[PDB]
Amino acid sequence: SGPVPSRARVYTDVNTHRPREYWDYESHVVEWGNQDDYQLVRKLGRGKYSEVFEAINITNNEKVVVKILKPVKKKKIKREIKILENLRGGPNIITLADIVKDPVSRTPALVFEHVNNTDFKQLYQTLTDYDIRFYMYEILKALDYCHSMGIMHRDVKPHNVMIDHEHRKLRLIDWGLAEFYHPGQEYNVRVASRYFKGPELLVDYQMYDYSLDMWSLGCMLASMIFRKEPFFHGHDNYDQLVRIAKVLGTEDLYDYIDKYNIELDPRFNDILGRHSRKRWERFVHSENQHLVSPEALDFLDKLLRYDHQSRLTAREAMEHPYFYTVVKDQARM
Ligand SMILES: CC(C)n1c2c(c3c1-c1c(Br)c(Br)c(Br)c(Br)c1C3=O)C(=O)CCC2
Repeated sequence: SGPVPSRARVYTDVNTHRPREYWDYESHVVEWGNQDDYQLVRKLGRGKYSEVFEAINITNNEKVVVKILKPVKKKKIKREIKILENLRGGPNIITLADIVKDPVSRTPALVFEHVNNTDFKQLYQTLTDYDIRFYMYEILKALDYCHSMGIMHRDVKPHNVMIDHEHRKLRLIDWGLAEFYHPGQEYNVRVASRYFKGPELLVDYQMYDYSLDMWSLGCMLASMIFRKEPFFHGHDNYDQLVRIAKVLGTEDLYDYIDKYNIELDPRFNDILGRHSRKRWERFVHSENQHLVSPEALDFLDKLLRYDHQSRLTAREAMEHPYFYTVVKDQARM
């Protein structure tokens, strides 16, 4: 009788307990700023849905960053703006300063407070063991905060983390795919980038939750501690799950599919075949030796679980021994 329903283990009713205006972004009326307050200085980069510029607010002569959006539905613009406004001030969350429209073309643009143009993906393959732990913990702070505010990021990956390494500061960016979690709601499976998609997306299970982000985080952790970019290198959507199964084994995949009564495609079953689980230790080499510890492998094993309900929450992750010294060093700084 169709897929079994699912609920988030933590922060389940966070949005129910808030006023409707908190999460009803379609009803929200956007109050647009003045684009004439901002002059673009130079280009910083670009994405599938935006172009990113360094800019100056000439009313206060403050440096800012402007993300000019490509054409998308008004609903999605309103969603991203509401989410960013709701998370403003959160630990390690980018800070929206303004929203403007071009006077002529009416093209919308988001204005953020400035941070260092250093992408985590440019640094995370050369980190010390302790730096991997430290920056993982800072990402977790962002994820626990946004989940506690009822929001799933849904595009966690190295490219969406910015690092100011001199100040050991970190920001989670690119909230264009983020959504509010509501229990019982079915969500689009066309989220996250292929190498970071959780099994729930790859089997088209729509009643997912914050734990999607925890899978993506595990994929980042594995890539860093084994120096394999990406760790699960699928060449199409079905191959992404084949590659996962060649590591986690097919037994726990079929148990997951049965648990939620997921109806897989007949010959997707044949494609998956049968694969034994590999021990995590099998991906360690002489080069990454100093980055792999018992606690790292236990932590990774507890993030990369097929059953989304079995993965560590962000707070459970932050209390894992892998961060023990990290936590003690955060109390003295
Ligand atoms: C990697 C860089 C070019 N970049 C990208 C994005 C964003 C940035 C970026 C930078 Br740099 C800075 Br500084 C700030 Br502040 C902010 Br906000 C952003 C931001 O949102 C995307 O959203 C997707 C495409 C790549």
